[PDB]
Formats: sequence, C-alpha cells, structure tokens
Amino acid sequence: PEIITPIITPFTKDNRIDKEKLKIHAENLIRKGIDKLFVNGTTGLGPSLSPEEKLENLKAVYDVTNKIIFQVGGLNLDDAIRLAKLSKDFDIVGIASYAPYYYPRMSEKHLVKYFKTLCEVSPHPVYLYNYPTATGKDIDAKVAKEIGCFTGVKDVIENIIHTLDYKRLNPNMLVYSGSQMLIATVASTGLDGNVALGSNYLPEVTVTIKKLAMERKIDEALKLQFLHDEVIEASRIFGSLSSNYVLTKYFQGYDLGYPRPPIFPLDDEEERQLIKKVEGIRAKLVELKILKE
Amino acid sequence: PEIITPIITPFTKDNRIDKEKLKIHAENLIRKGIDKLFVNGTTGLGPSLSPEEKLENLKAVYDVTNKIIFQVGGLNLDDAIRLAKLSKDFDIVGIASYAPYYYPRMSEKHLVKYFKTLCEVSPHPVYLYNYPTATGKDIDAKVAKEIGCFTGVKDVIENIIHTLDYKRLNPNMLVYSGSQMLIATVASTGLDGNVALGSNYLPEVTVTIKKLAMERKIDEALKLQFLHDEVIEASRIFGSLSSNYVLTKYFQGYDLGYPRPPIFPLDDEEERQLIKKVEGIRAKLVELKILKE
Amino acid sequence: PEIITPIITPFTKDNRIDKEKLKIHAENLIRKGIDKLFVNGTTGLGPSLSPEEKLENLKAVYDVTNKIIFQVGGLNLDDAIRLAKLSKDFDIVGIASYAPYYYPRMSEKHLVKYFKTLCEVSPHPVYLYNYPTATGKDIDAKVAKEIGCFTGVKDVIENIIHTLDYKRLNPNMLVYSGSQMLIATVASTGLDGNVALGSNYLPEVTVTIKKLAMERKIDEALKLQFLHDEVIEASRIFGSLSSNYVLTKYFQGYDLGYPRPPIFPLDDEEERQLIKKVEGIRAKLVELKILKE
Amino acid sequence: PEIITPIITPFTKDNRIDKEKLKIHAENLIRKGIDKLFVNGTTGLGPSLSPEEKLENLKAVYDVTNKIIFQVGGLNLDDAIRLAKLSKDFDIVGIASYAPYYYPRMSEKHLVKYFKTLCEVSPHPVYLYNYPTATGKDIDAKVAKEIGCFTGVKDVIENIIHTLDYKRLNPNMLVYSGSQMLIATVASTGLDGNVALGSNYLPEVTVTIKKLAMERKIDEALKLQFLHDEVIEASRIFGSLSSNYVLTKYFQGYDLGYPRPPIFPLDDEEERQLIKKVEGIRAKLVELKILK
Repeated sequence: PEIITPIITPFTKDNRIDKEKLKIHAENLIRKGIDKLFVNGTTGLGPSLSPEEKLENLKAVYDVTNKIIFQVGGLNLDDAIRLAKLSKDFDIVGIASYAPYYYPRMSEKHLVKYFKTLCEVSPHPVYLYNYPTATGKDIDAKVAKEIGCFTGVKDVIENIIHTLDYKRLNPNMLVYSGSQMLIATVASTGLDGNVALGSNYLPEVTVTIKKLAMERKIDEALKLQFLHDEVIEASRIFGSLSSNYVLTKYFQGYDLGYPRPPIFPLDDEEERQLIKKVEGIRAKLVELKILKE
Repeated sequence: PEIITPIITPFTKDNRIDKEKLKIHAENLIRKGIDKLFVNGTTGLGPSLSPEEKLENLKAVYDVTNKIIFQVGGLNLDDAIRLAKLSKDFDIVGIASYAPYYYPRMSEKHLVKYFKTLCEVSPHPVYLYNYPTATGKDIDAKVAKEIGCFTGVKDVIENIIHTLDYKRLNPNMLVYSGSQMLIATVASTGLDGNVALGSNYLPEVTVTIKKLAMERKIDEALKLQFLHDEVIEASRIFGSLSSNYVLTKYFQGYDLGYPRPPIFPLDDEEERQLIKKVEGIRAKLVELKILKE
Repeated sequence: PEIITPIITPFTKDNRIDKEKLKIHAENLIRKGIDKLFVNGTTGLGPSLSPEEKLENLKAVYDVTNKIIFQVGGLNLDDAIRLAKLSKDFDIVGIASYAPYYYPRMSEKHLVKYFKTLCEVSPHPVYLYNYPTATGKDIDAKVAKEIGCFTGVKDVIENIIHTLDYKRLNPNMLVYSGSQMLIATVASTGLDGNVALGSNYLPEVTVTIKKLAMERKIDEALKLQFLHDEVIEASRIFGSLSSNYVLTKYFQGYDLGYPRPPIFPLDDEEERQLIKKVEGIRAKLVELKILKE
Repeated sequence: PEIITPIITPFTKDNRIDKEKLKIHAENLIRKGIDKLFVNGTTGLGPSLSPEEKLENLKAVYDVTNKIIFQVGGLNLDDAIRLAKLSKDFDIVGIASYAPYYYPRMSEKHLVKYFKTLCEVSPHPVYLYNYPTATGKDIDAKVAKEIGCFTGVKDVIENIIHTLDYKRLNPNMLVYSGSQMLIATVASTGLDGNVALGSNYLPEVTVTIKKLAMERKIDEALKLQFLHDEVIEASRIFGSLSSNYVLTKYFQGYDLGYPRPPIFPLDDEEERQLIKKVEGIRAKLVELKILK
C-alpha cells in the first residue's frame, strides 16, 4: 500500500512559483512517510500552469526526491510531448496526464489517440490521471485497456468499484484510488494505494490510517478517518483548493504562500473562521499523539 | 456485518405475483446464508407494485422468514401510512421507504415531512432507502440526521464516503452500503453490511466473499469478487433487472418467472446469449467448490 | 398555434379527487380560451394517481369538454393498456404517456417496446409526453421516429432545438413545447403550440401572449412574458406543484383544494408570503386590463 | 439583431496559427454579412491557445475588421489582465471571458471576483461568455447582475428562457443566444442576436435565415434551418470542432488548415464520408440559390 500526495504548488505574491516553499513542503512530506509525490495535479493547480511552470515544479521537487509522478497534460499535445521528452533527464517514477478537458463531446478515438501519443514519446512509465468531475471525461478500465500502455492509474472518484475495474481488466496495472475514504482503499481491498487529497496538510493522519488499516485496527483507523473527514468538510466551506494552503500552514507550521487566482486566497476573516472550525481537531490529534504540540 | 438481499419479485406469465416461486427463492436465500431480505426494493420492482401487491409480497416472504425489511414508500403518502400500519401484525426487522420519486425540485422541508410522517405511524424501526439515481433525490447523512428517526440506512450508491458519512453523523444508525465492491464494504471499513444487488442469483458468492474478507483471505476474496463483477457486467447487456431472473434460474436451478413490463423479460435468444456469457464463470465456481455442478 | 393546459388535480382534505372543483376549473380554462386540457400530467400529479383515479379525472373533465389528451402511463404496462382501452368510449383528442420513470439504465429496445404496445392497443391518437428531468429518460426525435406511431409530442424541456428536431425528423407530427418561453414557441418558429405550465392560474396571460405574438406585438408580449416569469419564480420558493393551488385561487378566484402529499399544501404563512410576492404583479395585470379586479 | 461568428482558428500542419488563412476566412465572413467576429471562443479553440497566441489571433483578424469581440480568459488571471490591457490599442467592440474552467466547486464569490477584476482593467466593454457545458459553471442572469459590469452576454446553451432571464434582470445588457435554433433567436423574441456555431462554414445560410425571419417568411426560413441542422448533425459523426474545418473548405471553397491536437484533424477517409453526408445538402443550397 502506498500514499501518493498530490502536492500543492505554492505561489508568491507576484504569482510565480515559490520554489523554496515547495522544497520545504516536499521535504516534510517525505520525512512524514509519504511514498510518492504527484506534481501538477488538480491540487497543485496543474491546469493553471504553463508548460514551463509544470517543468519548474518538477525541478524543485526533484532536488528533494525522485519519488515523483510528473503530470504533463494539457490542450496543446505538442507541449505535453515536449514535457514528456524533457522528463527523460529525471530518474522519476513516471509521467501522467489527465484527459483533455473543457471541450465537450470528444470522440473516444481522439481521446485514445491523445494518450497513445504520450505513451509513444514517453521516456518513463505513463500513468492515467482520471478525474471525470474536472475533465468531463471518464477514461474507464475498458478504455484504459484499449489504450494499452498505462503502467498505472490514479482514479480520483468516489465510486470504488470503478477503480477496482481497472485491476480486474488490467491485472498488471498499478491502481490507486483518490477516494476520501482511505480506510477502504489504501490497503487490503485489491488496490495499490490512495492519492490522498488531504495529505498535504495532515500527512501524519494519512500515514497513520494506512498503518492502522494494514493492522486491521479498523475502529482506531475510523476515529482518525472521521477527524480527517471533518477537516475535509471544513475546507469546502470557502473552497478546498484555497483552504489547503491555510490548513497546511496551520497543521504543519510553515507557510505555503498563495494559490493562483482565480483560485483566490482565503481572506483574513475566512482564514480565521476555517481555523476556528479545525482547532478542536488539532487539539484531539495532539492528544492522540498523532501531531506534536 | 450482514448481507441484505433486495429480493426479486417473481411474476407469472399473466403478470401476477408468483407467491410459490417467491417462497422457494426466499427459502434458498436464507438457507445459503443471507441475513435479511429487503422486500419491494428496486430489484423487487417496488415502484411497479400496487400497495396491495407490496403487502402481498410481505405476506409471502413472511411465511418463510421474519428477517424482512418491508419497503412501503410511494407517491400517495396515505397508502404508505396504511402499509406501515398493516405491518404491526408482522414481527419484522423494519419498514423502509425511498424518497418521493419522479417530481423534480421537491423542497427539503417536504422531503423531511414525508419521512417524519412515516416515522410517526410506524410500529417498527424505519429504514431510509437511499437510491439517488432512481429517485433523483439524495437524502444524505445531514438530512437523515435532521429527520432524526431512522434506525438504519441502505445507501445504494457507489460513493463509499457518502455512506460512511451516515455513520459519522449518526453513530447509532445501522448503515449499509449498496456498493458492488463487497470486499471493501461488507467488513472492516466501519459499516454494518451490504445490500448486495447480485445476491439473488449467487448468494453463495456474496456470503463467501464476506467470510473470506473477515478472515483476511483477500486474494481469494478478490478472485470471487471479480467473478461476481463479470456476471454483473453481463447482466447489464440486456438490462440487469430483467437479467436477474435468468441468472437466478441458471445459477440456483429454479424458475423465477418474469419481470413486470416495462421491465420486459429477456426473450429466448437474449437468455441464451446471457448464459453463453456466464457459463465459463459457472464452471469456475464449480471448480472452486462455491457451487455444485 | 394552440395552448395546452396540464390541468391541476384538486384533492379533498380526505385525499380524494374533488370532482366538482375539477369541473369548475376545467370550465374556466375553456371559457378563458385554452385550446386543450392535458389530464394526468406532471402538474396534475399523474404519477401520484392510481389507474382508477386517472380515469376519474378523465370523466370529470369530459363532462365539460372533449378537448382532452388523456395521460395513461405508468410502471405497470397492463394498467396503461387497460386505461388506453377504457378511453375508447370518450371522443377525445388522444391518449399520452411519459416514458417509464424511476428505473435507471432502461434499454432503448424496452422503451420503444413500451410505447409501441400502447400504440397497438390505443383507440385514439397517441402522444409522447417527453419530460426527461422527471422520468430520467429522453425519448428524442430519433427514438420517436423509431417508435413510429406518435401523432404528437409534448416536449417538456427548455432545449428548443430538441423540440424542433421532432418536426424535422417527423414532419407530419404535431409538436408542442413545454418551454417557459411562450413568446418564442407559441407561434412563428415551426411548432404547433405550447404546454403552458402557468396557464392553470393565469390562462389570460398565456392566451394574451399568444395573440400578441401573432399580431407581431413582441414588445407588448415580452412585458407579459416577464410578469409570467416573475410568478413562475415566486412559485418555486415553496414548491411549484404546491404553489400552483394557491396561485390559481389567488388569480382565478376559486378554491382548488389540496395537492396530494408528499406534494404538501402550503401552510397559511407560506400562502401569505407567496401572495405578497405576486401582489404587485396582479395589480399590474389589472392595470393592463388582462385581469378584472 | 446580429449574427456573431465564433471564428475558427486555422493551424498549419506543424501546429502554428495560419494567419493568412485566418484573414481569408475573416474577410469572407464579413463579406457574406456576418456582423461581428468572436475570437478565441470554443470554436476557435481558445483554451488550446497560449495567451501569446490569443493576441496573435486578434492581430490577424484586426487586419481585416474591427468588428471583433476578443476572448481573453483563462486560469491565470494575470494573463487575462495583460490581454485585456494589450487590447487598448485595438478599436474593437469588446473583450470577453468564459468562467474559469476545469476546477469544480468554485465559489460564486471567487467567480464574481474573477469577472470584476477583468472589468476593472478592461479598456473596452466586457462580455460574458457563458458556456456551462464546457466550463462546468453557470454565470446566470442573477450572478451577471451581481457582477454588474457586463455590456453583454453570449449564452451558449439551448435553454432559451435562461437566456431571456438576462434581459429581464439586466434590461440594458446586450443578450445573445448560442442556441442552434437560429429561427427563434435571430429576431422577434427580445434578444439581440445569435452566436452561430455553424456560420463558419455556411454564413450564407445563417444570414439568409436572419433575413427571412425578420421578413416573417418562416416557412422558407424553416427549410434552411433544417438543412443547417442536418449539417450540424453530420459534423458530430467524427467530432464537430474537427469537422468544422472540412465543412468550411467544402462549402466555402478555401482551405482552413488543421485543428490543434487533441482536437485531431479528420483523416482522408473521414473527410470523404463527411462530404458524402452533406453533398446532397450542398446541391440543394445551390438549387435554392443560397450557394453558387
């Protein structure tokens, strides 16, 4: 079982990547037991980044670790190809792409051709990043088998049978769930792990749930799952992708800068309200010895 | 954890409930280890049954077992009230209702009042039957808490975090998933069991997956899960609610008659095509000693 | 260019059809210039009515007028067949059915077979009642052509090209829009009329918009269209199907009884709030000489 | 009322904007009666263009006409701001933006702030480009009123009451429908015109339908509407955004190059089947003297 963090991209006030804060964050995640870092995913505002910026993020995290999956996709296939080729000089886990987003009613043949083109140019294993609520497209287990060249899939969906279908139809594929329900996906149900959307700000909780689940301490894991879920709900009040910055600073104790507008930062009042909603959870996690005081 | 079968309603060729086939089927399910029978659910074509027929189903299954959850809902609240009251004389597990279907944009206040009215008249525990893809409405954990009178919920959805939310917000509620992914939901993830949509025709597989999962024989449970999933996929070719009849006859060895049009019966060609698609699965299950040749 | 009213079903406090109030309402609508009355549609709570109740509604309206389309559909095809046959003794415009509702993932073959069965037994022209938001199914122009036996379609959808497609692919079919935008569908865009959701409580507005639109007085019709839309929006505050009763009493001056729970009646305070929301609209309609005070 | 064409962006075989084919196309549309050109819309593959390419498109079309609405939106607000400011030196009709796409569950507050920011820096009138099926967001008449700074809206949706709501709640706003049903939106329903997604390849049909409609000749307008609809249905066989290139070449007689992958071009065989599907429609339009 592995935990993959879709790592946040810190931006400066000038709306450029803050490489030093990114390095600090990646170092903390690896130190806290995260297995692999997924760079330029939704949580990292991948679609908001130019190709150059996607490459910047890779370079900053690569200084720290090579346990990286490098998301390269976009609506200009030539740029995705150029990022795939540029990744050759990095001894990472793989590259990845979401399906082409925005445009409705794209044919299956064109979607398959997009992914097969990336596979044909990739110097690394290729991972499917399936995120239907954001892309409008589902690249399901059958289409993945037709594409035929994925080493793995990250299925960011709450429909857990949909994720298991990949393993059934592609027994050699590494299959990761992005379900919020870590207990039922990270270990012992047929999958290889979880792409954990809350692991940026509470990697200790994610990692401990994984351990407890592997030990079958389900009641103990549930208690932590529920605290995790309360933080997720609180993060949705003002926008989860923006709230992730405030929560990482609060729980992990270092600043992660700003998101990129139109993913606007929480304003002062929103930040204080969000902290009020989670300060009792922090206290409980300290009592449980999950977090340090 | 417990397995709940949403039991099929067998109809005769002239569209009457076949009470004797229903009793044979109910007896087989209990004998094969199903814990409880859910009567007049989607799988039982509940919405296609008059209130008089819904009661007729209860009476037939009650001749076999009292481990019944009696679905009574509909768009005439007086009929649902009458069925709830008629159930006083039956020593059953509970009554249940789906949310009012068909009408779009029903107010939360009116949905809450519908369920609270049933609770006020029920002589038994009341179960929420949540089936958003059919009713067009979701009665989520928060609305369930507001209603405040459910003894349990059957959450027929693949979104497993949605199901866990009921247990987090309502710790005393019995919470059952209708996910196809038995191996995750039946045991060891904090729910009370599974409403197993495929357990009419392969109760042995459902019950064995549960046993293997509880024993931590996950590789063995997975092989059976996949066989189950292949059958579910084949059932979708011609329509699962109709295919359920052919599959029960094939795997369990007794006739269950016909569905009720517009849930049309598979014709003979469709029956033969479906059987060809699953006969290798049957042979595998015989080899595995799950079924008898 | 015809206006069709999907007529309300008035119920008594005892939750039975109020035949006398239905007769008075039907008489008023015809007297105010509505062309045809559509009985047992969504606005009439069709799916909440037993087959016998659907037939009662036909009889009560038929005493008044033979300008009826009789909705007979449901989830027991035998009952819909019964009703179709029972209509033979009524010299009405046609019968109608929505598609089978509730059950998801019904095959095109089965949906086609449902409607072809009704056509085979019908003693009257058969009309498609297309309401995808309520039924979960779209019987579009292509499927209607495949069914091949509809005399007309009522397309209750805001997608106006969807409605025109029926006329393009079925040039001999009568095609009515259920769009809220009367001005654009009641005349001069290739359709045969509108099924007017608000014509129960303001038939005068509906009929006046029709005449103004034919007389090429689009500025005048727009003003009334806007007042009509403001009333529609106010009806959604507490639930449109319930608010339609209060609005008919307020604008037309006679009582229409109660809806059938779970379509709950507005309580006395909700009624007061709704009337305040439309008080100024009534005054404007009186000033414009469309309603007598 | 007006016809607005969301103009195609022609690309070369090596995936560069073909400025000289774009100018040929723009000049033809204007010559055939199109009122305004909407640049970097969905049909122009706006989200597939860098901000630098979005400006390139403006500069090329501006060589032909100033009757331009310049779409500048994207997921880096600083780039949209730059494009809005760069537009100052172009004497055009307005700028436009779609709502931020991709990210789900964006708050109304953040959506409003995005548009109000563009309004604060824009040297031209600002148009809302509402396309819920592509962006996942609906900026409806109520939210547009709250934003309060739109000169106009292009509502790319088949729900015609949704579009009229903008005029009811914002009486001074210019309101255009992107409905396929031209004959109901190009005149006599309270709207200011139509953003016509088939007008790239059959501008004659769009403009003639508008004329006939205004002239109350609804029977003849309907016959053209149906032919237009048959071509649109054919365009969906292999992909509408890709098929629009083949159809423009076939009906207008000049080459428009290629789309940008993953909007892949039709292959030679796909092109032949599409042409076979519409060849009878072309002959009919010629007979009717719509085409020559």
